[PDB]
Amino acid sequence: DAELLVTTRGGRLRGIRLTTPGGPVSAFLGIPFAEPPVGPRRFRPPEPKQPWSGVWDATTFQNVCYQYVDTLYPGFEGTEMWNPNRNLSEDCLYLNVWTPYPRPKNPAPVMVWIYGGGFYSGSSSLDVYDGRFLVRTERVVLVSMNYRVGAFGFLALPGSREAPGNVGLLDQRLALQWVQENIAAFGGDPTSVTLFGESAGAASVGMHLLSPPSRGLFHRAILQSGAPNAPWAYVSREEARRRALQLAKLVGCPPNDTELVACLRNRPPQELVNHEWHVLPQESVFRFSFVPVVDGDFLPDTPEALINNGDFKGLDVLVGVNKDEGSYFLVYGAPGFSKDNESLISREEFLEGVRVGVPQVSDLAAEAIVLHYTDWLHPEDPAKNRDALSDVVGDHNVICPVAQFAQRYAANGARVYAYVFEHRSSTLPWPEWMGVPHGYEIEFIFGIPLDPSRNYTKEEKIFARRLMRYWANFARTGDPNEPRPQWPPYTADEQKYVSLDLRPLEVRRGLRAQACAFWNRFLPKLLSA
Amino acid sequence: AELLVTTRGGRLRGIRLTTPGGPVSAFLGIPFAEPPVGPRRFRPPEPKQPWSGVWDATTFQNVCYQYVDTLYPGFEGTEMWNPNRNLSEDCLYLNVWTPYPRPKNPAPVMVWIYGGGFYSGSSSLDVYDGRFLVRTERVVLVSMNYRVGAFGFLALPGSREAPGNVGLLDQRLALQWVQENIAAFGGDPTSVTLFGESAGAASVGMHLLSPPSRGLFHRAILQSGAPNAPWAYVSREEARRRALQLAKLVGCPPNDTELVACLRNRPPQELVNHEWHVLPQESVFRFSFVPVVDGDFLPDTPEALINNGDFKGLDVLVGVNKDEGSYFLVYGAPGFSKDNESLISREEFLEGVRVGVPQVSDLAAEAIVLHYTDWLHPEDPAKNRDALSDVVGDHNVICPVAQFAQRYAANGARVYAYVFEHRSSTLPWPEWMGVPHGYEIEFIFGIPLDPSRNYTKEEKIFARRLMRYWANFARTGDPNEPPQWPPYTADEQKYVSLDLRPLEVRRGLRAQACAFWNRFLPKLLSAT
Repeated sequence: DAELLVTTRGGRLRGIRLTTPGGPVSAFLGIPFAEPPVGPRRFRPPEPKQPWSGVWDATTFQNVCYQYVDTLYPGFEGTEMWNPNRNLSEDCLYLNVWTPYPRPKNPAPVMVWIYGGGFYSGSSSLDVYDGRFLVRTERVVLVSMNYRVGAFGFLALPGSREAPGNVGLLDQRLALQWVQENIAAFGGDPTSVTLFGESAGAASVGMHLLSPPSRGLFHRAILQSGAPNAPWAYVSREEARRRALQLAKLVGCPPNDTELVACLRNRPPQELVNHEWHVLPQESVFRFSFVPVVDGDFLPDTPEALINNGDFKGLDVLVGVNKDEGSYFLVYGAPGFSKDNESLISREEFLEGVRVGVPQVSDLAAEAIVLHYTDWLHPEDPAKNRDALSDVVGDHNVICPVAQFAQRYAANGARVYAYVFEHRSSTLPWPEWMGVPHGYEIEFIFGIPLDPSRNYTKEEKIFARRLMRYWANFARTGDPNEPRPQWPPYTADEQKYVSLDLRPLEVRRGLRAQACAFWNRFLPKLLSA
Repeated sequence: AELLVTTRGGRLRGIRLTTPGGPVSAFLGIPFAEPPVGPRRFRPPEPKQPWSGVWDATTFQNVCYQYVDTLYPGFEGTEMWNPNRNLSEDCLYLNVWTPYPRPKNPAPVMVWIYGGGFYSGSSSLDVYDGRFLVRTERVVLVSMNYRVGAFGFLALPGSREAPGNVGLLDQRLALQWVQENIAAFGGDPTSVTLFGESAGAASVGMHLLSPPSRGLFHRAILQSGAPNAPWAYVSREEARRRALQLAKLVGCPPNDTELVACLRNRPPQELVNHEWHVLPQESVFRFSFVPVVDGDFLPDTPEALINNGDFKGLDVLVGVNKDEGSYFLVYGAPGFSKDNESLISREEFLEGVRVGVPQVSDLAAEAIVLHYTDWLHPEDPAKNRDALSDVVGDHNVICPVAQFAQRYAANGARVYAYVFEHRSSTLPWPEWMGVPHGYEIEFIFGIPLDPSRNYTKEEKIFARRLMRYWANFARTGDPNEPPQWPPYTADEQKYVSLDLRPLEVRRGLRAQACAFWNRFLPKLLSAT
């Protein structure tokens, strides 16, 4: 029990010793940081956890936020590894701290992880977010939190104090405040807190960078396969009101804001979850019903606006994407697409999938996309058509928003390091044609290959330690390099970025510059006319 | 004799010309039409009535009244295209070159239609000298003057006083004269290969698309032009707008009968002096009086016609030069000039797009800028310079020829395609301009064989291959004889480069670029 009993503001905690081949770590799981956002507190901001008295057992993970369970491929590891692995509940606002045993002599750098899941899903408890290996290897203190999702975390009737929007992000913020007030007791350094996250976790990290009351709560950021300025990452006041009303309709509520929210509040959570997807405007991929909302408080303006107008001198940021960001999403409703075969689509299906992958744009905009993503010597090649829709969805949802994010952060004074991740896990359950899909760098960052119970290769263990080292070097100093092949900063002029895989770092220039010119310069002029 | 030949119009006398390969008999200045003068200005041409006696044909005749280029006075690069004989409306003469002695058997015939944007040109230019091609390949060559400018293409559609397209009818009539007479010069009326460059190529295409030109030739060769090019033709409404503007510029009052009457009484120089100023904007690669879509010579727009398959499926050989656009840019694009590297600024690139692609929406300019920027390096002057040269040359020459070649191949025609990449040793234009529009002609015409000129040993060898390619196409429809030049097909799109090195096969003529101009851009324009 040495170093397993720790006192925090809320009270005494009991942790548990976790083991790794490189030695032990002290974990404190299921630490409450808010009063449960239950009953009358549904859709409300979170309130700090009142002091429990005595000793709170922190040896197990806690309930996961009520959320949709993916059923596309029941039993498949490639999807189920993202599904909840604990009982579902609204009583879900708990966080986790892993620290080395013994705790370092000197206050150690803190990494704070924010999971993705399109703001509709996720949990800090997934096998793939296990913090033991980063902590043991790099002697970092690591935190993660559950945050509400779906309607529970992002349904908004903007203007109301009863459903103001963005409460899932406020969940994250309150966790960050808990860290400032408490990680020292775990050996963590509150003056060196690096947020990192993936997809929606990465968009969440973007928003903390831009939300004024979050900015004194961390120092450096990392955004993996996501940006706050992506077309799926946020929604206007009006569109969030329309979707809220539509869920209220779908769960049986009659057709002011007070009585509407009261009705939402008396329905059971399963019922909210049952209807979530049908509030969207068209069948589509890469869109999610309840996402942050531009409320004029947490986000004083659109992310595009706030990034353009922001000063970022002496902020260090690290961002990137995987080689094949679009592929995963295509099996969720693009015709001709499956995990179970090479998904060699026809041309008609390609033409169709453009309207799913990029929903709610003019037929003229579709015409423009089709033009850009067609090899005009070989427009009928099924393979080329499959890969091109992948690029369309990849570029539009992940790569181009990250490229703009990066150009703008450098321009407005940030040191930026940027990567593309190009190693396909030896153990990957998805077929060859999906390439290095979205989400599949995370297990290398978290050092899962070091798990003896799993079956990665010698080289994959070496590669994970490189990545953990880059990420932890960034966290310590804002620079992922040490004396002894350099990762150079991304500037707006040269646009350097690096490929990460088994081979050494290779420096390249320009994250799909031609294609992102299309999404970022031209297409907004077309729609706007 | 050898030089006294009888034709339907009467007897001619020609002149023996000498080459290093031996002699040729050339008959220059043969009238094929009544002078299109006075009440005949703007009118269809009428066949030349039999003259009596012997018409001396040893001498090139007058050139159609036309604008004289004054951009760079005395520069061989511009002056070689300028008129080299006295100007006149009495300019409807054609020229025949045949071997000395004549061929034992009926020879293939090649008929040349000069370019010049339909505003300029003449058969008498040094560079269209037929003597080397005739000698070297035992081919009979014809070229005609045809009316340019307002004289050949001003139209008040509907009227019989100025119906449109008379420059083209001049060409048709010449082709008819070839049917009726090249036998007398040793040529074979059943093997007439039509070829031309720029506007001349567009012209050739218009004849392939025009029912009334139907049994007048058997194969065709379009160099650096296509009838479906956006400079090549104009609508009735636009032609009418422009003929009215010309009338106003020459002082006529603002009933087609009276307007043309007034246009007829002004002198030709007065028409030429106001010619550029009828164009809707300041631009490059636009010409004022061009073919009009009349429902007669052109039943419809050339686009509609090829897209519909309305054409003679003749064998064709078509191609372009490596830097089609560069020449035109010095004619009004800011920052351009033959006297430096023309390292334009980016603001100069953006204005340049409006000049090079005139009269399109703001949004369409945006789409062009998008496609023709390297976005890694949008500030490099060299790249911006070369990129505007691609914009201009793709829109006006290359993509129209590609669409022309796709549509011809899809409807069963044998199509050969080339990109010509040899920059002449003697080229007066700066490097930067690369291998510009027009600078393949000297090679096709075998000019390097002229001992008084300064071409390389390799250049003469090159020239012989090209005349060989062209002339094998003339005889057979196929330029090869026992490395292949393969047919261009709509699936594979194979074409060859032509320079010093042997043929290298390649695929798709700027396919990505031309998809922008041929598929995307029209859908955008018609949503505004």
